[PDB]
Amino acid sequence: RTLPPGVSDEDFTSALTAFRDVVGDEFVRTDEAELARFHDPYPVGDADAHLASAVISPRDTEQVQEVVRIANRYGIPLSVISTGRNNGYGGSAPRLSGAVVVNTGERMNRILEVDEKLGYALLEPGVTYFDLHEYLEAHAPSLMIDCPDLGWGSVVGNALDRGAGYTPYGDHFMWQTGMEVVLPQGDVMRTGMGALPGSTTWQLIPYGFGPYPDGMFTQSNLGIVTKMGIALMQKPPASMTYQITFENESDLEQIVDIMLPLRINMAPLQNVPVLRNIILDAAVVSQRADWYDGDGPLPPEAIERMKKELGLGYWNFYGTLYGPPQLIEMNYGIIKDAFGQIPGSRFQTHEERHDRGAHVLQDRHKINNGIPSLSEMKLMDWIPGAGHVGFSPISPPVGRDAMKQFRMVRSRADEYAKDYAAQFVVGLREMHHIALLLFDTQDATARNETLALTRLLIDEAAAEGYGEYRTHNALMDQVMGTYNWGDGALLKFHEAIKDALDPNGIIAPGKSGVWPARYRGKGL
Amino acid sequence: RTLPPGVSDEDFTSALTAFRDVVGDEFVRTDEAELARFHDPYPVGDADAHLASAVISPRDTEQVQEVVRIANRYGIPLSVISTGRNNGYGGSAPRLSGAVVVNTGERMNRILEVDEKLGYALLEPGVTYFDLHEYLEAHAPSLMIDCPDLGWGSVVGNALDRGAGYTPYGDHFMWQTGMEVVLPQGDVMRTGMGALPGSTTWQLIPYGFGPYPDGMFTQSNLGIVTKMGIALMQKPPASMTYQITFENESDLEQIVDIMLPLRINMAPLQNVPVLRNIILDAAVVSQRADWYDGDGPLPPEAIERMKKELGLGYWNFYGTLYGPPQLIEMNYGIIKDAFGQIPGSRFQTHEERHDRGAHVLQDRHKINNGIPSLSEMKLMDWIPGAGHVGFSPISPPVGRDAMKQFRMVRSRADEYAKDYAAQFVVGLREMHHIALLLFDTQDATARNETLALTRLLIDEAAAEGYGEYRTHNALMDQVMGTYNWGDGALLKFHEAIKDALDPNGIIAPGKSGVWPARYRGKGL
Ligand SMILES: Cc1cc2nc3c(=O)[nH]c(=O)nc-3n(C[C@H](O)[C@H](O)[C@H](O)COP(=O)(O)OP(=O)(O)OC[C@H]3O[C@@H](n4cnc5c(N)ncnc54)[C@H](O)[C@@H]3O)c2cc1C
Ligand SMILES: Cc1cc2nc3c(=O)[nH]c(=O)nc-3n(C[C@H](O)[C@H](O)[C@H](O)COP(=O)(O)OP(=O)(O)OC[C@H]3O[C@@H](n4cnc5c(N)ncnc54)[C@H](O)[C@@H]3O)c2cc1C
Ligand SMILES: COc1cc(C=O)ccc1O
Ligand SMILES: COc1cc(C=O)ccc1O
Repeated sequence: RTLPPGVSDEDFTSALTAFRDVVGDEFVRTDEAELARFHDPYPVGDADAHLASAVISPRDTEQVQEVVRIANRYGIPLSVISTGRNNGYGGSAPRLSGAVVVNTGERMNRILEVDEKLGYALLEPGVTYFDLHEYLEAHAPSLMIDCPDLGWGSVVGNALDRGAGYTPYGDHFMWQTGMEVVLPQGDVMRTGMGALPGSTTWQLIPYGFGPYPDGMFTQSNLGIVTKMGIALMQKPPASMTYQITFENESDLEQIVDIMLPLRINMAPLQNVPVLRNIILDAAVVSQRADWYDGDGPLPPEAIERMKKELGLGYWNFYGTLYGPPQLIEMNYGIIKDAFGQIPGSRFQTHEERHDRGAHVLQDRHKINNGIPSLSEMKLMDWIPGAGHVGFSPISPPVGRDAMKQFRMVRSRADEYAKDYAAQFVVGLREMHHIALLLFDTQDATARNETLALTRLLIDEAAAEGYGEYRTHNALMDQVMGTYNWGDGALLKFHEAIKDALDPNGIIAPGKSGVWPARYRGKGL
Repeated sequence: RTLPPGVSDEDFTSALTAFRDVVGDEFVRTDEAELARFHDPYPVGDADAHLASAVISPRDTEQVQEVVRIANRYGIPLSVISTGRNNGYGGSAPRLSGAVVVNTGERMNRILEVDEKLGYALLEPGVTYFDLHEYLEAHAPSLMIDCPDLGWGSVVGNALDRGAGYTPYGDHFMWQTGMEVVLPQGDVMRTGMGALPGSTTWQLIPYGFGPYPDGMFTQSNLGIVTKMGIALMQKPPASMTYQITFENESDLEQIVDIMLPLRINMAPLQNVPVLRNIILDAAVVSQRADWYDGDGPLPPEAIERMKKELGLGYWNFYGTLYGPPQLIEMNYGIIKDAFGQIPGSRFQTHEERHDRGAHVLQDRHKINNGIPSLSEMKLMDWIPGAGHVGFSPISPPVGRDAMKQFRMVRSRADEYAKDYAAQFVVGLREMHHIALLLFDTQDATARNETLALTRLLIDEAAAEGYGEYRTHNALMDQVMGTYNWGDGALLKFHEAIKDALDPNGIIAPGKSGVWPARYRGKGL
């Protein structure tokens, strides 16, 4: 029977009773079959790391406060999910193995308010991108969401891990406006203009008066968020999505150097541009076995067969244009002129291309217009038992940096028997190298190889000045360990704040490598 | 001889010696004549409130750390300035009367780095908007700053109070990217991607890994900032600034309701739109005595005389358009069509109007193109000894709310013998009512009346759900007191963090109403 670390069988029995006394017997789950549902689907080390001792589903803010107070009484560590679909980063699994999962999304799943004219929503954690899309289409159709690739995630949960989408509102944390948060001893606070009783402005300016705190609750164990506002973009009058195929792996350098000047002013590259390699485009519409059934990495002739059969390049650029048709034509003209300088570049619109090779184009056209999709889950059929772990370091949006990272990561992936499926994404002034490290989750050796590969990728990236933005439970200590300027000054600051707010060391211990005192330096 | 609160003459002597040993004799100032220079120029209520006991000018980060350690040893409270031009909010005056001022800007005044292609600067606190503008014009001329009305302020200091300008980069804190900060016991830390030694990305993404903390150092006493990055916008190929005059004070409702839909998508209102009343337009180019020399409020016929003589409306709208001249013409066309629905509206371009009444138009044309100015200081010649206090609550960008505020504020201003000079500003989805309450700083009665008026304005605004964004030393306790959702949960959070980071209660005690334990509840 899984016990939280540092809690006696007796204290755990007492805590479960107290939790049931608040949320109801139905909403305290301890059966192995119910706990198995919160397993990381894509485990990277031992599959048995990151287990839940229980899952608690509080009805509302008041119940969150009371479960937090009970946790403080009995020293119960509590991890937190909204929808818990953080796949690539641990799913719903706690960093601290044996923690009790607070499932905020199961019961706190209401769209509390949508203002169509001022363009915002006030939301609870259980609202999925599908849920909010459905609500806006029925009740506020001039607005659109900004969604990640998969719509089953939480508008709140994704933003609290600083996740991202691909519309002009792609930076989810940027558009987060106002929070209600239960602090680690059970006090509730509203941020920003929400701290002013009766304010009408909670969702229209992020800051409020005095220190601005909301960011301290993102990639954070300082609070359980119960309500979160987000700004919503107005649907433009029209949109068009285009694909640019580039023949040569060496085109990456010139693509990035043309991309930056066209994105940095948010026009003509109006949405978040993505540059996907042949493998993460081919893997949506085909299986690895379709191209190659030998052992070792995919040979060049397998890559060439994918390009030819599917009509794709080694690098595949996807962008969306918004506005009246005259603006779209004009901006597309500038884009075609700029990227057309690259020999072998080919341009297709979402209304021009409708074949197997256009599947990603049509999906990006949904995503880039705030229409949520689960099409990208087909990537997980590339190989049997496929799982991914996220690797997404930040670099300057400079072709030379792109080429260095492309070569560094692919050569290590080849060495560790993992296919090189990756994209380069430029937000505004920053570049992300998002590598989908696909592995057989059912194979202990493949899980070990993926963990070893990722630790090596993080260290080599950090040595080049490229820090990881978001990581898996298994990598959080290592990634925080790379941000050790001033003899670990950033982590010492985080620890000082964690220990002051959370003296009993209750909320999601080890999230982002930040351990409260009672669990720190204990090797977990 | 001014002593800090809670420090013996002996401990103060010891501290000043240790400070001289670090920064140099010349950079520890205690002469009454040098201290008088750090007096609030626009004191509200008692002029003698908010005195400095000394001013310390550290050469660099290392000296800031050592002066902070000395302060911790001797319990010396230390306030902070960059350029100390926070006029309307206390100037360089400490919230805690008798604090020692850390003058970061005097010697830490270097532009450390400007990247033209990636559009950012890394700066020290002493860099003024004039300094940065001059540097860009000489060494990176494709970039422009975003400046407030007066260029003598600090790019860093203004951002740390969440100040604002009027280009698309008007939200200074939003474009702040990376900080170096000395924490209250003397530890130094870098935020974001700067926490990774050798990172190449400090100024190109704000967040980093783990809880995002930079907002906690704005309107804050949690540390002394020694370096700050800021993103810099590319100069567009062309710009035009326009003035719309509106005849009727009652036009405000329709102006705000037309403004919001044209701004919320950042086009066609591409810059920060400002709507200035006759008095803050007239006060730049004339004196109150020019229009009226009787006692009591300005009569309506005095307002009408200002309008006609200067060719101004009751409400004067200023906006800027950017892009190729065809985009400017097109956007200006949409703006003229929309606001032209208001009878009596008149449109003038920065190339069409060059008379006394076009002074503000030509100044906005500079400011809205990141050309810093001191023209708005002419406002302080309105009446003899003029000073102002800032009142700037946030509201929904809705005409009804604007009208309510206009009337509430003007009515009270009349009662308290102060002219209503104000503007309405829409950032994106929020509105600011920025009232410049002008008063005779040399007149004890006028200072007392201004403080009484502002306390009343804050309470009445708060009762309507309109919170203050930024305030004077004298008002910080009251303003924080209005953000008291959940029995003051926000301030209790800020106090918990202050006491953890600052156990000896050293940095800018009482900033934003946040007092460390040793000074809290002592009425100062
Ligand atoms: C093929 C594939 C594609 C992906 N594409 C993208 C993509 O385009 N963009 C993207 O951003 N991600 C992407 N992901 C990663 C991940 O799937 C999504 O980010 C997903 O939306 C996150 O899970 P969630 O929304 O259910 O959040 P959750 O799992 O509910 O929460 C995420 C984290 O936030 C914190 N948390 C959640 N709720 C609270 C709360 N109430 N209070 C305090 N803390 C809380 C916890 O740390 C938690 O682990 C992708 C993954 C895969 C496998
Ligand atoms: C007529 C008039 C017009 C104005 N127009 C505008 C305007 O358009 N926009 C606007 O924003 N303001 C405006 N102001 C207010 C004010 O003049 C400006 O904001 C000014 O730029 C602020 O002073 P500063 O830049 O010198 O900053 P400082 O006074 O140096 O710093 C401001 C505050 O930041 C903190 N701080 C400073 N340095 C540090 C540091 N190194 N570490 C930690 N904390 C620090 C302190 O709390 C300090 O009080 C106006 C004022 C007047 C009188
Ligand atoms: C697992 O992390 C991510 C995955 C993707 C798509 O593969 C995009 C952004 C991410 O953060
Ligand atoms: C006095 O403070 C301010 C003044 C102005 C312009 O008068 C704009 C924003 C401010 O915060």
